[PDB]
Amino acid sequence: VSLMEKLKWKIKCIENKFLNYRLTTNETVVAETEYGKVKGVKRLTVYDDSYYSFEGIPYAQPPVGELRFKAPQRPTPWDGVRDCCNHKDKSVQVDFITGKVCGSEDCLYLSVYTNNLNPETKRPVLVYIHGGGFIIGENHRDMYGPDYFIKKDVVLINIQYRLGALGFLSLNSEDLNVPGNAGLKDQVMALRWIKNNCANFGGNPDNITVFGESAGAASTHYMMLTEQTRGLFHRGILMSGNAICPWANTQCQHRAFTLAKLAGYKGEDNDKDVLEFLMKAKPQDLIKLEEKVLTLEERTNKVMFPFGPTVEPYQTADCVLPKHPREMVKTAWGNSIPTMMGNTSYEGLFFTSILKQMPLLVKELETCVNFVPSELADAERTAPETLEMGAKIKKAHVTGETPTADNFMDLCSHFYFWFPMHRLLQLRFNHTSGTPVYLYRFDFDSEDLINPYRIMRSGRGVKGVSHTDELTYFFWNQLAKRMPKESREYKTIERMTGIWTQFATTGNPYSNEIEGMENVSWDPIEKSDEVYKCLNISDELKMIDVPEMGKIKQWESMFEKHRDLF
Repeated sequence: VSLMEKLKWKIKCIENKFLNYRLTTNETVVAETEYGKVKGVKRLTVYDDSYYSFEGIPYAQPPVGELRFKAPQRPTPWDGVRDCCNHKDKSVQVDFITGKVCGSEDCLYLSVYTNNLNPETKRPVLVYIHGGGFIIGENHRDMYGPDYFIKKDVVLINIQYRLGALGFLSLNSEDLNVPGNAGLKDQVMALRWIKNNCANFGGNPDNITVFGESAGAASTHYMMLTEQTRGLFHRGILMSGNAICPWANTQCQHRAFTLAKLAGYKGEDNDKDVLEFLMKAKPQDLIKLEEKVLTLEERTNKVMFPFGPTVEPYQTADCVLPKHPREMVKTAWGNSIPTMMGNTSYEGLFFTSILKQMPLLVKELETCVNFVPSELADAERTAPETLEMGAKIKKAHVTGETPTADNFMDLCSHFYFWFPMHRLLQLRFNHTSGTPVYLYRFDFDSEDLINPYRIMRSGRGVKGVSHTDELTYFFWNQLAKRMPKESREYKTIERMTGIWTQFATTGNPYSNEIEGMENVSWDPIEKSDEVYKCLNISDELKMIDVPEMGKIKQWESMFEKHRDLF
């Protein structure tokens, strides 16, 4: 990231500190939790609203020393008042602006926000799980400020969970008790805390919605799949992702050795010795070196991250993913709660930054074999079957003689987001009670209000609605500002937080108290539907046939002779 954006960020970081101070009040309050009393503080927003804030609430033991790489443990209770008027540190990770490692192993916290601690009726509970490829992210308010949501009468909760190898190392040797998915197991224990405590904050424990974007969408889906959380929550929103996206899980059991070797380990490839090295290594050294773990073969086959959600190789008490995600959908308790899913209108427009450093990637579309789903393609991607599937992809996205960057970003929309959504819907239909699933398409483009991901994807002065562009209308961030109430941006904040809270409350996302939904008839998808219908959210709210459908079906045709893999 450029020197200019670095300094620009530095200055906004400085602005955010002083703004955060100014927006604080002397009104502190104490709430009960099953672990002891917590002290929160009332804060202001730039729209002259206010909300009670409890930050740094521990839902697990600090996962340090011998707890590193391990499943989380319930925290120790205290008798006194825990100071929750300040935020705790984020999971150890690379900062995308600076490039330096930041964070701490002591990161297992959640935050609780609400405009009214003593409501007259128990409120819908919304739980946000942040994205960031399972390698970055946080519940700090400079990125995920509850300021828009607290206009509504809900309880909003933002969690943290372990990222990268500290979150997702996985070892085969059953004796060592590092099966994997610790970071997902963090998510589970936070859910259980939320179930058992949200009542103390005005929250209704029988009406909980979990939602997340990107890796947070995949996480939300995982929380809907695992037996570990059955009956814990009641609605789910999958924003730009799910657990059968190709980036959303990986078999990373061999990659521990590589990371150790990168970090200075001398010795042999056996799990025990590898673990002992990794256990004593400095957490920043491990995280700094994660970028380098993936082989050129893996990157070629579109493996995106070295460490992430995985099929655990043996079953333990806290096991989260005992089979591949596609297999888990077939038995998922979450299949039978109200679900909402959706994507932006140009998801793949995110990849512009990466394309600029690697122009050669556009030549991949000449045959498109690298984008054939791994499970269908051969090792070298040279088999005649593979060229044939690759051709079906090429016909779907390449528009002229020679492939363009827009062709590429369009393909990525489907490779990473639309096609997995299609596979999940169809798979889910075969194993469900018949609870509704609703589809939305976020199609609102503005440069007047933005979020920090636009810095990452080099999205300055780029038209179209990229992956993460919708976060701007859900959460306050340190790049935001007060928008006039009549502005198209402010209206969309109302609409988005409105629909989300409407869906959280009733399991039905439609309301005629939302401006612009007067002629909206928002139907759920049926298994009989050849064509998906979605609410398309632009300046106007319009129900349409999913525009990506035709390409969606072209991708499906790759499985013509392999329907059982679909």
